[PDB]
Amino acid sequence: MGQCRSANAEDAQEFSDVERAIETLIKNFHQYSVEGGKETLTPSELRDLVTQQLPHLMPSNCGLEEKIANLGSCNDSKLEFRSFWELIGEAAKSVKLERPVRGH
Amino acid sequence: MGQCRSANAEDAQEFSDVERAIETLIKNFHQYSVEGGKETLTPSELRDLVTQQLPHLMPSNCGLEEKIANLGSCNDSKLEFRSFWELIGEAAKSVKLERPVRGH
Repeated sequence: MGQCRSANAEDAQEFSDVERAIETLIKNFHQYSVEGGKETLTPSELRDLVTQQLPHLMPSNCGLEEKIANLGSCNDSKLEFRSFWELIGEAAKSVKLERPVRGH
Repeated sequence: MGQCRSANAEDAQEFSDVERAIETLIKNFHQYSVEGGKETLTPSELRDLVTQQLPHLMPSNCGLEEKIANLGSCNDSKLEFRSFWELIGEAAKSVKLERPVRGH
């Protein structure tokens, strides 16, 4: 892409374990939002990032179009960076610290 | 029952670099929920992890108490793992990648 790249905040590592972890997820929207124009994602690059990033959560064994069907109800604002984060709020129901008798 | 600490994916190396990072951030809830019974949270362990582990994300010179004031509207449910994840949504309203088009 282009003739230049940025370097500020592009590794984010002066921070604590949790305080770099949240940036490590947010980075992964910014790296993939290239045809959603950095303002948003778009469904066809949502489909492409999921098959690379989520092998333990959501492999190509189902149609990733089910994830598009959950967030695609916006029409004026479209898939802003919170629409990436709300699928991590779905991931954290299936991936969190492996506890004896996991909850309730 | 007991004071054991043991778990799994405690080193995490097979996952994608975002997929390890959801675990590595959410670990910090199951670490600090010490009065919270591993499934809920309380304002003192909230104050304590925000001063030690969000030293860039919410400084003492703003008052830590503002991040208790965010969760302070909900009481009938008690606190939840959800109530911590609801706060990280506001961490991402402060923290993004340092390129143009962060939002509006």
